[PDB]
Amino acid sequence: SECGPALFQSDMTFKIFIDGEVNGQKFTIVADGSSKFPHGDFNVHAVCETGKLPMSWKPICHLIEPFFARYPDGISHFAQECFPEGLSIDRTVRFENDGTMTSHHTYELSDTCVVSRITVNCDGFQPDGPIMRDQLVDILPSETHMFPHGPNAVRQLAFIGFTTADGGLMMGHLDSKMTFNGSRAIEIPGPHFVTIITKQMRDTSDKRDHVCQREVAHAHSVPRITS
Amino acid sequence: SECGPALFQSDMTFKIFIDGEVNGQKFTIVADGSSKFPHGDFNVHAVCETGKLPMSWKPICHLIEPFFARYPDGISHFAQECFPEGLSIDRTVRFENDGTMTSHHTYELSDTCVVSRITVNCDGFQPDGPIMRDQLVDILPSETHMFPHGPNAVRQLAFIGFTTADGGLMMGHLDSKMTFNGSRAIEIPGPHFVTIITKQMRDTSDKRDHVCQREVAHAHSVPRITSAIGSDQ
Repeated sequence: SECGPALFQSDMTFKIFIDGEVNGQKFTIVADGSSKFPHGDFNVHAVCETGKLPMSWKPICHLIEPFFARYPDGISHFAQECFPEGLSIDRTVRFENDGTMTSHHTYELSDTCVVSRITVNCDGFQPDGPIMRDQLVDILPSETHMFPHGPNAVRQLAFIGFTTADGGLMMGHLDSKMTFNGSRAIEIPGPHFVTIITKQMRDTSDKRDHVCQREVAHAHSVPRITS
Repeated sequence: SECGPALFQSDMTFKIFIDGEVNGQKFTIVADGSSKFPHGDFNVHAVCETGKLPMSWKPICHLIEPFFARYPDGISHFAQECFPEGLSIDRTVRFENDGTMTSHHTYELSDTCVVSRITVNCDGFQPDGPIMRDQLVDILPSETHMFPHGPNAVRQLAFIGFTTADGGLMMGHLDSKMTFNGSRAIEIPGPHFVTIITKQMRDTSDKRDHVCQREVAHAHSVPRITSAIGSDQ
């Protein structure tokens, strides 16, 4: 009644604080955005606070809101079920022939705004590769795969791909776990998919290092077949 | 001058010979099946010729026909394009907390029958885990991801999941390269997806160790989004 989805029936906002490093160099991001009900198509503005981000903004796409994915009736929406107590996320994305980003995320809801703090360590990145040299152009869509992971968690597996300036491709491997903070016995959804489409663009309003990003996310399932 | 999808406009059949080992134990499988036009929903019957298969049939699912996936107009069908010259597959499926299968596949078309030979090494498997103990029940659907891979290849990435006998899960990681065995310049499709749904049942006619398997496979794409609702770019 006033937990889970019931708390996502109106328009909402969110705010994010990221504390990071890449190959030793530190950085800080703050961001804010919003999601109109019925959700699933939303936007975020982000800025680097410490000056110029020392790596492509593109791999940050997934740090700058699973509870704003839209779920149809018939599939339990774990990330929305986690409230009001909140949730955490532990995530690794490993880039082929390049480095790995490991992040930890906390989410709290107050009123109609969800606040996140994230620490991320980006290590082993190649100084000459497209990430450190800012040569990533588009973000490919993903059909991310979701699985139940014990009584209090769900796991997300994905292939996250980026096109490059010379017309090629860089592949990332995402493995992510969402854990409910409370003791309450929420419904763990069974195996399903979440389709995620993303478009990041530089905001040349300010002379600050800042980007706008839009996301469409929608969960679905696939039927069995008989013999 | 007959090639690619032109060669797939009728009902077809296929035959597979698999030469495998799992943890040093050699085995042999032979399969056959058919696919009716317009393809995308098709069957196979397989049998272990060396007696009793020493592992679960479940992970053999993807060894026992990409060219029978159904593609919509607007997405080039790489596996069909590779004919008449033929198709090779190199593939690895690594299972979490368990072993890795490494396969080499070669496919050739004679008439309306696609013949294939596969070699597969299944190594590092756990003798007490659910593959070696035959405790896998269902095959989860996958939203496989396809990508261009140079001028003569495509790469498939997937997660292949199985349910177990006590109601849990076993996850596999699949990485597969399809290569065209010819020199003509064929179209390499852009990123897209192939949904695959699979159902395997033991066939309990006769004493021989065999299974029946049905697969539904369809390609789809996902569109781009513009920077806001109602714009363009």
